[PDB]
Amino acid sequence: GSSGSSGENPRNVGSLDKTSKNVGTGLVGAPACGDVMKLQIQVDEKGKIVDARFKTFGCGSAIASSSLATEWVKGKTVEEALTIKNTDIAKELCLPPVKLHCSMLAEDAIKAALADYKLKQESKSGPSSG
Ligand SMILES: [Zn+2]
Repeated sequence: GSSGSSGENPRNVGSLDKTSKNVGTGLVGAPACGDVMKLQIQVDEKGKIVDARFKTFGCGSAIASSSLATEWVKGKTVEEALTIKNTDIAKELCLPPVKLHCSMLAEDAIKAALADYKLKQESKSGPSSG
């Protein structure tokens, strides 16, 4: 419910150097539920995900979907992740139709990661700094 409890600490939650390029950054939260899913994966020279970190803030459904998602990107390549869909996730966690926002949240995070990382590969410098 609204009153978020403090406990059941997550696992493997440690954002990566967002100041680098080899590691993309994907942050996707929920406007209604009010969540903050910060995903970050480190891509090697070959283009394979060697490191993956997820950080969810809000409802559990989000923390779970992520923890599981970020675990699927590990060992896989940026290309593979792009294939990863939310439908499967929702089923894996077996979340209700009310906590769907989370399911999609995971996928959105994954892509944002690889994508953002690619943007730097295609454009070293640009008019935007952010
Ligand atoms: Zn939520």
